[PDB]
Amino acid sequence: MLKYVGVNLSGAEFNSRKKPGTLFKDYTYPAASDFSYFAGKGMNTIRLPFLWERVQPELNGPLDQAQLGLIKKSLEAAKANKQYLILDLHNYATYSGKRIGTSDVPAGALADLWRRLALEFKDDKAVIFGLMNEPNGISAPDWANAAQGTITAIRKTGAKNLILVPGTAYTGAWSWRSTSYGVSNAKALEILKDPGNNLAFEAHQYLDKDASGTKPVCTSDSVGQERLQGFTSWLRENKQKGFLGEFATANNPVCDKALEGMLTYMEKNSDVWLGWTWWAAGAWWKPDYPFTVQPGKDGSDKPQMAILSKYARRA
Repeated sequence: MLKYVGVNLSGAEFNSRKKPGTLFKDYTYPAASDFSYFAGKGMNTIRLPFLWERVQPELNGPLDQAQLGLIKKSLEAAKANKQYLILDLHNYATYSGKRIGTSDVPAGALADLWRRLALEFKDDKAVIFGLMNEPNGISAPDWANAAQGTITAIRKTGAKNLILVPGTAYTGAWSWRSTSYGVSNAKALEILKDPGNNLAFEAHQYLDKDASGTKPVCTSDSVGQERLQGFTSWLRENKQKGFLGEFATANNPVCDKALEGMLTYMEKNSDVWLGWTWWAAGAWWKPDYPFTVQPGKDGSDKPQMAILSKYARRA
């Protein structure tokens, strides 16, 4: 019933204001063996963060061929392992520190970026378009307009690929219907239309006190279920689909119970949830990073992988 199960391979988005930055110093792409390791654990989906500034060094300008080539190489590794690849434009609705909607970064600039990416990847069935990582500092209606422009631009190319569209406010599932941040994502995104009818709403969910994923605590053993429900019911009412683009839990008993509960929840609600990608793996996490599922140099599995693999293989 769940279609996509996997992990974020983090690295290409590192050092986000070094432009272009230096490959293997400031940022990296995943090794081919990362893809095969996760496929071996039952994961059919890789979310691949990369930077808008690196793939398109001038707004409205040509794609950088070197950076594009790195993305295409990751796509070849995904395909070799029968994995889908989510292209995650990992930019927080900013380009070079400037927010979409400023005169410096018009919403049309994002549409042009995605037009170009769609022209490149429209004939790759493995490719999923992750429009923007965690938009914030832009109102939900303003973001919805930018998202609509981007969806329209992609479909004008002929691309039939799945599009993952986030809300603003860091696209938290828990806050989907809230007004802490202005008009709500629920209200603002009800108007979106996809002429290709292949859209899902990307939400992220962390389980610490403020849902920021900055502390290795899960507030309770069932907080995942509680925090997803508002979003799940919104999907079901509106006949839409969702994708849990990021989530994580630390290596402790309460978090393990919360992880089991949340992954079971997504099975039970697979009529609306398409799947999930854990944050994160990739070779550049430090040993104290609480959410890494990158295998050790010794080849050993990280603690959370025992649970993730069980659910991934079940899908």
